[PDB]
Amino acid sequence: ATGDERFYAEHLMPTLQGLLDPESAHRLAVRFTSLGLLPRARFQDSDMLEVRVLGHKFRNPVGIAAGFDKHGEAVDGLYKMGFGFVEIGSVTPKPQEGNPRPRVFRLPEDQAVINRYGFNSHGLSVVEHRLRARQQKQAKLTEDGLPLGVNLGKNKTSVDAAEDYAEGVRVLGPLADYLVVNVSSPNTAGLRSLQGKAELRRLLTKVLQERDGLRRVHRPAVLVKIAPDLTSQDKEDIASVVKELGIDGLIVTNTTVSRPAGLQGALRSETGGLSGKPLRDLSTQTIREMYALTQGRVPIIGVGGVSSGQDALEKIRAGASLVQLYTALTFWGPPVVGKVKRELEALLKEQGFGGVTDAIGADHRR
Ligand SMILES: Cc1cc2nc3c(=O)[nH]c(=O)nc-3n(C[C@H](O)[C@H](O)[C@H](O)COP(=O)(O)O)c2cc1C
Ligand SMILES: CC(C)=CCC/C(C)=C/CC/C(C)=C/Cc1c(O)c(Cl)c(C)c(C=O)c1O
Ligand SMILES: O=C(O)c1cc(=O)[nH]c(=O)[nH]1
Repeated sequence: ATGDERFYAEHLMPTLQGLLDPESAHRLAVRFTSLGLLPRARFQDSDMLEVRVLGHKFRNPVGIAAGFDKHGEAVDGLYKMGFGFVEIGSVTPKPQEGNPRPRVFRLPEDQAVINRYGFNSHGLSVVEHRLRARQQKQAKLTEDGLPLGVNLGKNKTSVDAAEDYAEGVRVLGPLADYLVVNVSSPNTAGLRSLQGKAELRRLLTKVLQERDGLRRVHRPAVLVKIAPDLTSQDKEDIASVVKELGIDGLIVTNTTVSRPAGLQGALRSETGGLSGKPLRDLSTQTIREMYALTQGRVPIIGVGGVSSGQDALEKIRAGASLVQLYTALTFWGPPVVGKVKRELEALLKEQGFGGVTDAIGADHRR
């Protein structure tokens, strides 16, 4: 509706993408966000958008997904952009470079991205100090309805995956409102095998024990982030383990290793995870499945191809309590956040929902 949305989407972003390679663009976006060089978002969040979940108030249900701010450099700039919550990461225990460049690719004709970053990470110690420098500022933000998530990965050469995640819980758990056990990156060999029943149960038991050993004020919720490429068996098993262990929530979904028929981008056959519009409905359907398998009792953060209020509401009605976006930001720029929120509010009113909370899982009750 606004002129700024139009200017960014039709002119500024496509022009700048024509000038800058994907990883240079990503780095500049992080820099510009971190320095607060963006104008403050003018959208005032209505009470209809507030969600209480995971032991926290969320001023609005639209978050920035993991992978944008991998190293916790731009958290305050992201809240300024109008995100209701920020997830940083993935962070690995030791610093690591990730894959050789180029490792990110735009598919403009599909409104999609393919990436194979491979968990490039400053490491736990660097991120720990970065978050400690603003820990009390974050405590106030959280109290004000603006929570922080930290997404944990594992190093390429580690000989004990569970210990990598445990180290992440110990080091960054005390600084996070929620932690994410990311077992769904398509870009680390053997990682997605940790989604299997026996491996997942053993990994999450260890993670939860570590979390429970933190002091009360420093004890985060623990969520598991899952792939969009799971078999029905895999999903049944994850739901079973989640309920057996009392895992606090799920993030649904990561990027897809599938390549849906109809992709037009020249770079469609690059190796990596596919994000954006072609992922959207695969993610929505995964949310729908996981909500049903967990009887609506396990909070879900829905992610994959959200670019509009309709996209957000579809995931909410399928069972998401909160949503995230990333790829839409890369195409449309900062005004997409306000756009999604304004559209979501309008649609909630049009469909007779009192607020976001009333719409969570609504399709299952039709
Ligand atoms: C360039 C890029 C880097 C990403 N890095 C991470 C990561 O480090 N950890 C993670 O859990 N997900 C990562 N993701 C996945 C996103 O968090 C999200 O699950 C996925 O992109 C679907 O959302 P979208 O379609 O709105 O981008 C990344 C995605 C992209 C496009
Ligand atoms: C996305 C954002 C906060 C933009 C602010 C305006 C700026 C500084 C734009 C210039 C850089 C640019 C064209 C970024 C778009 C872009 C990209 O084109 C791609 Cl490919 C990626 C992977 C990312 C990751 O964040 C990305 O942001
Ligand atoms: O670092 C990456 O390559 C990465 C991690 C992840 O979880 N998802 C993704 O698409 N890329």
